[PDB]
Amino acid sequence: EVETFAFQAEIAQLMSLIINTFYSNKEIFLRELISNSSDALDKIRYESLTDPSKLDSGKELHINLIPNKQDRTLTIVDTGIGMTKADLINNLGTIAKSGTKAFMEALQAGADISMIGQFGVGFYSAYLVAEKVTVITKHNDDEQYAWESSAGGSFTVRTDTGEPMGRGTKVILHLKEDQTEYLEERRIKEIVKKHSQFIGYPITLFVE
Amino acid sequence: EVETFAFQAEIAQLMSLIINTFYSNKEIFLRELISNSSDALDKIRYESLTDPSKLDSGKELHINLIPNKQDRTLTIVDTGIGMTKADLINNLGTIAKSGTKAFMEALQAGADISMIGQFGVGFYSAYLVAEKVTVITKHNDDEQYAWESSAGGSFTVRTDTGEPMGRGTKVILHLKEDQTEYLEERRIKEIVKKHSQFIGYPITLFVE
Ligand SMILES: CN(C)c1ncnc2nc[nH]c12
Ligand SMILES: CN(C)c1ncnc2nc[nH]c12
Repeated sequence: EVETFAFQAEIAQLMSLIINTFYSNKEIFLRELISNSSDALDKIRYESLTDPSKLDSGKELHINLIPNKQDRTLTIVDTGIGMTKADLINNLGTIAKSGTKAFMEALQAGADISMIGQFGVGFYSAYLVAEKVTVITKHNDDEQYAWESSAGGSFTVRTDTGEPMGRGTKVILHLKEDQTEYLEERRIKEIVKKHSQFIGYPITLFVE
Repeated sequence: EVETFAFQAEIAQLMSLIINTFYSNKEIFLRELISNSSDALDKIRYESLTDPSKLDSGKELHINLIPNKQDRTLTIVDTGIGMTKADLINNLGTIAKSGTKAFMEALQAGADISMIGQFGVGFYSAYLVAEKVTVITKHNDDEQYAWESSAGGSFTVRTDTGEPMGRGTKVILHLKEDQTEYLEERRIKEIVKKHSQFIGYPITLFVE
């Protein structure tokens, strides 16, 4: 069933910094997420070039944005490469120990938080707006897994079976109470237009 | 007693755009109001090199920011050139030397509300965050006056005797009920250091 792991101490730290530093520009989290999703989609397109079959698990390459106001969650969904259990656990297949260190080191010298994505660590900006993040992922070489954390220094990984999702990754944001603006359709289009306007993949925003 | 005026049509339209356009990046109002005070100050500093009895109503050339959570107001005070009765009506109530027209056409052709200062009408960015605005002002050549407007197409002007200020202008923003972040010390410092760090007069954030 559920394994719990500790974050490496540096990811714990950075996670803490994002949760606790006063920084009004919280919206940059979306860009960061949209920008992990594109990269993920680049990787599967890349691999399929030489191996057509990698798209048996789905030929469609795209990003959906799914707000749900009852659940108070904003789900960012791609049909990219996905993550094996190992990737999930490996920070997130991100180079996070070094990326974090450099990053905090750049934050000494006049970097502000929005540059997070420059360090391979954009993903953790989800915590600018989210109290808990669930990540569902399917990679072609592996089962479907749910990773999850409310920060606090730990994560869980369990296998996930309720709806097979084909191939790719769902990052579910359970929003903090004072951050429900990011479920508003005009708030979300405004963001995508302002930070993600030209991106190599179709972005669909679901309606309620 | 109290005189009531109509905004010149275009200004009425523009104030309507500021109030009604969906636009999340409201924090720039502070930048525009500060930069307005600084032009005021430049002016009195300039005028006073050829006539120094003009500083007779106050030598300090500074900007104050006074939040007040009871009244729900943020007030920007400068000890600048002030306005006469006439300057209030023309400068606040009519196109005057502003690029109102070019600003409104610009937003038609892709520009955005943050670029408002580029057109000399950035004072109306007050209406991003305020439901009502009162300007108390005092020029070396005139009485002290209160101008006021909750938009809806008109403004008032009366003499203001409760409270002589020497020389300059206070802009008091009665903040919308959901715009009270701009009363927070931490929020105010963030904004000034982001948009106003190079202003060339002391900017004092008063404490509550
Ligand atoms: C951040 N990260 C490690 C990711 N890896 C693979 N697919 C993803 N889709 C969103 N984020 C993804
Ligand atoms: C808006 N406007 C025309 C202004 N005129 C003179 N002094 C000012 N201080 C802040 N705004 C001012």
